[PDB]
Amino acid sequence: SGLYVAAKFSESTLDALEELQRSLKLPNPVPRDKLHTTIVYSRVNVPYKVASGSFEIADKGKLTVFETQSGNRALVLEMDSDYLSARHSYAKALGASYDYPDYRPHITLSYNIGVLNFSGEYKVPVVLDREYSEELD
Repeated sequence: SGLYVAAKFSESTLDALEELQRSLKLPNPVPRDKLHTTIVYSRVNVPYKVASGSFEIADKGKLTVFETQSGNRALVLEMDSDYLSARHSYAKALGASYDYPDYRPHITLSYNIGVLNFSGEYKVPVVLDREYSEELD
């Protein structure tokens, strides 16, 4: 099948992301166990080696709406992360594909904000706990 890789976060990072969701009163918030950042979304599978260790990968981000393929207005925290961009480029160097114009690392915070709008720039220590790799439907 395809390949999906994402990063999961430390307990302190998850606490900060849930605080952001609660403080903004977001509808349809992503559950704590589901918070993540996609690295690889490839229709082809390659032997990507998940990372080992834990460390900070971003210290800030900006809110943006990323429409989903079903037409939902999802709200995300968009980051500039040398680490995540380098891991995406590692997957590409191994042969993975990414059928979108650009890779823009982000953490989805709400699945669907309806007609609402949200704007902001946030300081959040984003600490990688682990990466996971799995088959993509």
